[PDB]
Amino acid sequence: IVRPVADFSPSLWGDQFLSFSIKNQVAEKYAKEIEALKEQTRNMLLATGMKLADTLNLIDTIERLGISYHFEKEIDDILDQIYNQNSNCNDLCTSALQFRLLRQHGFNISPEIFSKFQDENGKFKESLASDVLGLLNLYEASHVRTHADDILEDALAFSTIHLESAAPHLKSPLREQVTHALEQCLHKGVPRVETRFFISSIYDKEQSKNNVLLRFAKLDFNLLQMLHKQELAQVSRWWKDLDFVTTLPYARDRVVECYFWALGVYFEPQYSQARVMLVKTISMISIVDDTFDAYGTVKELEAYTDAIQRWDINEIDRLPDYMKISYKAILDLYKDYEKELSSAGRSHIVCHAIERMKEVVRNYNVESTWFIEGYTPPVSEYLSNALATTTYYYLATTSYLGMKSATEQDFEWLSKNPKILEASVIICRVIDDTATYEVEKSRGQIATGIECCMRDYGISTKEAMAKFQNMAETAWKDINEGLLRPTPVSTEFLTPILNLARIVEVTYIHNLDGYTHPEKVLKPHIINLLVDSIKI
Repeated sequence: IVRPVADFSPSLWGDQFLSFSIKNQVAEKYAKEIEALKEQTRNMLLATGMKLADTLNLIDTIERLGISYHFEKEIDDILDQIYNQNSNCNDLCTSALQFRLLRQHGFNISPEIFSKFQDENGKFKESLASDVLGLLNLYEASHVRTHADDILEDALAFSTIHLESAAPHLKSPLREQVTHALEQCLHKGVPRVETRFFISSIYDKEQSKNNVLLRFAKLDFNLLQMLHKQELAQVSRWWKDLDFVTTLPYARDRVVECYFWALGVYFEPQYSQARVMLVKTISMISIVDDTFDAYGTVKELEAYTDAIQRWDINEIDRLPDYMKISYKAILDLYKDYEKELSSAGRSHIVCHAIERMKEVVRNYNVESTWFIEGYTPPVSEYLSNALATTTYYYLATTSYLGMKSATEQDFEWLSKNPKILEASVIICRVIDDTATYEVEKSRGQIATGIECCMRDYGISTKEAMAKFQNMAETAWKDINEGLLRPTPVSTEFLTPILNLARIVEVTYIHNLDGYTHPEKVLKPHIINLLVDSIKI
């Protein structure tokens, strides 16, 4: 058997993450001061007799600074009051901020709040074009709409064209904020990534900044970063000890990039165990992917798929030596999960992740069959197979394992493929398909998404990519609707699914595959979140 030649770039990080020794004197000093600053900030939130505009701005600033996870109760109480008082008598800036903050927190505020800013045709009044702070907040709001919000159909186009026009003459750091916003909206960004930018590039440079909030945000970011580096060091040692870098050299070595994905799903300290479990799964399923895509023969892949369905160490002998390596590591990993969840009495929930893993591998094997046979399915059949091979049903299920408050009922809801999950999966599928079309096309893949779409509808590549872009827009509207109260499960279990969709948008920005090619997209983010501290 002549296997194909290896083409993936090596890990660009070497061993720089493998050892991190926390300085306990500094961590304890930071924690002590943060406790003091946390209370000052709580009192700012609970202050009586604030005007609406000032209250919304305080909440928005605390959220962008990345410290709102300390004040979930206080912020919820305030927005719930604002929602029920239903105030509709403010300028564009305050109205658009009100709309976005309420919708992001699940309060279904009516979009009729914008009618006073439009003419008889439902088009925004052009006289608003000189109000830059109003336009910026309208721009950010336009990204949180559902299918019931067609009154906002024009908001993105209107605000974009006039912010573009105004930007070159704005003072700093407003100019940098507007420019950044036009490249990456707040609602679809990765929270730690957006926070790092706002703290260092914008708030640190505002003349009017609150010194208490800024010091709090810097110390908190840097203290959480120490924990993230300990976790990554622990995961790096785990990866090193497995040594797939030398025994399975055909596969991508990307454990740092996998950790960035897990950090995007949740960053808070209470999800430390969940992050470490999630990153080990992403790493391991990535090995399996490479095995199907660029090494194993048709016959070997059939054996691998059947052995996964049986999930039994007795099956290893049916497999080639190199496949024995990964099969045993997979079975071991889930045994580790069961043991790790044992003192909390939650060992039994591991089977949910295992069943989603079997589904991914079955569909990998179908994808391989289609390739060898030269089959181009209709779009409906393509999607019935290819949605699972995003791995996103599996990752969402895995993200719940280390969450102590997740119950059997939560897994039951997820297992039925609810709408919000189906939407996040669709976004991953169609964005990856648009980004990777030309590459896979040169490698002879006749069953690529854009290809199936062109043959099915009988349209051009350009038209097919546009149809896929519409599918993604429909899916974002479905995610936004899925966050609205009453929710079918706690909001705690919805945010990971939203954050999986945000990771798609950030990774394939400017239409390029960032995970296989971390140099352009992901490398700057990894440096800013895991190498460089914020200077105080």
